[PDB]
Amino acid sequence: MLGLKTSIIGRRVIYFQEITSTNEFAKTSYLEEGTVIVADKQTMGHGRLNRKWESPEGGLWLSIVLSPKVPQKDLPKIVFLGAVGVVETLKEFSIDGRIKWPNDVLVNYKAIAGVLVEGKGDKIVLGIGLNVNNKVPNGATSMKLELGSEVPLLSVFRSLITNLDRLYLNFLKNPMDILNLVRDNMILGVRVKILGDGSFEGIAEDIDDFGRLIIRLDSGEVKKVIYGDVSLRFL
Amino acid sequence: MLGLKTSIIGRRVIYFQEITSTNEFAKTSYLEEGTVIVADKQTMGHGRLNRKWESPEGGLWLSIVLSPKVPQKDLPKIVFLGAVGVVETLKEFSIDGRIKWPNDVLVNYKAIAGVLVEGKGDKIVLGIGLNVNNKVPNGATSMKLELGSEVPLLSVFRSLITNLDRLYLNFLKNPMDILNLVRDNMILGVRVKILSFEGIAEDIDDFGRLIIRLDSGEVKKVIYGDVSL
Ligand SMILES: Nc1ncnc2c1ncn2[C@@H]1O[C@H](COP(=O)(O)OC(=O)CCCC[C@@H]2SC[C@@H]3NC(=O)N[C@@H]32)[C@@H](O)[C@H]1O
Ligand SMILES: Nc1ncnc2c1ncn2[C@@H]1O[C@H](COP(=O)(O)OC(=O)CCCC[C@@H]2SC[C@@H]3NC(=O)N[C@@H]32)[C@@H](O)[C@H]1O
Repeated sequence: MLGLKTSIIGRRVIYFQEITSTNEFAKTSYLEEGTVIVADKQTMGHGRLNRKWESPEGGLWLSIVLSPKVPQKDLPKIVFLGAVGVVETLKEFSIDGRIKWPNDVLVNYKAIAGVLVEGKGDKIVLGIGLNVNNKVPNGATSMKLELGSEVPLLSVFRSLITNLDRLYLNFLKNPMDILNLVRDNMILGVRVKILGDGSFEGIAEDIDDFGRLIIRLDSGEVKKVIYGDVSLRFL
Repeated sequence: MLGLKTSIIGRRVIYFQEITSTNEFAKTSYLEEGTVIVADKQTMGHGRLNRKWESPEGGLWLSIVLSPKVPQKDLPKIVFLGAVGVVETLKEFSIDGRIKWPNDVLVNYKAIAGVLVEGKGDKIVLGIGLNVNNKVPNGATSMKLELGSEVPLLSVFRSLITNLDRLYLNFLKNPMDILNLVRDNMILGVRVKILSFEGIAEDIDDFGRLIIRLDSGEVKKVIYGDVSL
């Protein structure tokens, strides 16, 4: 009855009034590629390293089952599909979302959405959390807070699913194409602190042909950052 | 993202752009009670006796998983829950639907919806097909044809699900109530043909059986079958 016209993402949608985590459900259950798992609220939503992701009613909490037939070295770019998808949807609603490498979307430097990809090969789960009309943690923001009015959640869902479907289809044909879109919508040219085994500061210059963040330290040394167990902070 | 506020029916909804049959999927898959299966279109939609139910885009084709711990004798009233639910939804949209025993809803004697209940031991599947904006077979009608304008399918879905949830919750407590709502909303006092024999459809009894008075004065009770008006 939703009348979705997408080719892959959204062929099937499983909705929950409440769930522990859409990513956990998606990873665990036997689901066809393109299946979208969405819930009004999550009781155990999570980000990277089991950090908690607040998921109250009013927001868009979903996961998408993917089985991308592309080289293993390209799988790390899946997170960008989610980030760009969110950015395109925000722009459709006249909200200036910008990417904080490699999985967050900010509006005026305040987090409005986060992406979490989990997947060991042939089954990849793309999780996306976007604050729409829900209350948010201090320092974060939402579409409602940005526009000054409630936003039809279903409309945001339709927009995002349509964008992701298109982005995914092109990714299957040309895995490298997404990098250009990320670059055009990413926060760059500013000082950042990279936190991992130790830490360093520098100018976030660009992302390379693999999606690695290129940082120029004051010494002139160039470091290529692989996203994994590393966080980025603005100075 | 649908923000459904129902208690049982609609706690979960599985949507398909296309499916063979929502009833078949519901029967062969393990689903929690209240799970709603809905699809834009069915390729093998069916009615009674494996009859085909046309299910093109534009209509509401769904199935609901139920597991009511009520007496076996009450299970035959589940079909009425679906029928009355449809009637209530139609009224919300200013349409007067009338039930044709035991599973059809008519508007000015033209079929606008059909109900199909199937019990699989570990669950009961309540299937409902309602013509909204889709093309319908000759002799049938739809909400669009009755109102003269496209009707938001999601609005109809929300309305029907809310009505069914309320009907079902009460049914679990007062199984008898549904019959009275059915009597108040079904086509009676008219001559019908049961398949055969003809007579006046007088009413439904405490078991939901159609009571027919033949011209001889004989009274027959129908448990199941097709009714031609
Ligand atoms: N609602 C919210 N809005 C903005 N920031 C939030 C937030 N809730 C938590 N945060 C902050 O963001 C951090 C998490 O950031 P990370 O970059 O690691 O992690 C993320 O940004 C990924 C979040 C992915 C969420 C979706 S919801 C659908 C699916 N089901 C799940 O269980 N997860 C996925 C936390 O440590 C908080 O400080
Ligand atoms: N779209 C339509 N609108 C009105 N009448 C139709 C119709 N499609 C077929 N018919 C006629 O209605 C008859 C079927 O009548 P019956 O009384 O036996 O059967 C019914 O009236 C029950 C139909 C139940 C349909 C739903 S769709 C969701 C779920 N998934 C399924 O596969 N089934 C359920 C056919 O023999 C046709 O003559």
